[PDB]
Amino acid sequence: IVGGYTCGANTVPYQVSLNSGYHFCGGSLINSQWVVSAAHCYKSGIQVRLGEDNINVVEGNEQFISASKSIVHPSYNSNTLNNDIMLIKLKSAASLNSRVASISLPTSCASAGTQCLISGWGNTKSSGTSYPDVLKCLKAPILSDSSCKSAYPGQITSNMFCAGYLEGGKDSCQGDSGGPVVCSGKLQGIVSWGSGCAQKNKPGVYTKVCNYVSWIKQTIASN
Ligand SMILES: [Ca+2]
Ligand SMILES: [Mg+2]
Repeated sequence: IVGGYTCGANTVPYQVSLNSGYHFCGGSLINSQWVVSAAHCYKSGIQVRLGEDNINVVEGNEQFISASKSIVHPSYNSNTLNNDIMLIKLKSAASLNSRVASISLPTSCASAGTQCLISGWGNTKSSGTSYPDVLKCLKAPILSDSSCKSAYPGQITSNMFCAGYLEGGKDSCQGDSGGPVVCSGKLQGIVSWGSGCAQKNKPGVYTKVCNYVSWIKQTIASN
């Protein structure tokens, strides 16, 4: 997250860190047994880490649970990143408490102008590399689809939306991939892609979760 702030320990209780010997993507807990992340974060051998703040220090509120199965969306296209979403089932149910909570799926899509909270342990520099050890947060609004499509001609589908600041300065970045975009208490997006980070006229692109609620509900109930 570039131009964001330190969230504070366990203030984003549904945020998860996917680890394969190191943190490589974020995710969101949707219930005690399931996590949603981005399909481009797919890897075999994932351990889901819940209740994390500093990912390099065991502070006492973590729960590390291995994944039993991963399901990438049936229509995920790695070349265009269309349908960039995946579900991960935990081998054991997480213990929900104040520090570990699930986030609600949306009943409708959010409007342009709605402010959301984006979080993650990704890069914090636009030009350079600095990976933080504690969770960073960013409040950003959903942008109109017209400004989103003008920034990326021929690359935005109805399963994506842009959020951020066209002036640049504030954005999600690599390492934040797969993490949550929560607006009005519902999980509306997943950090998917963008052009560099925090660049002028290059906002971040997010998977539009409201288009996948039936697939999510149906898939978790059958697995
Ligand atoms: Ca920790
Ligand atoms: Mg994240």
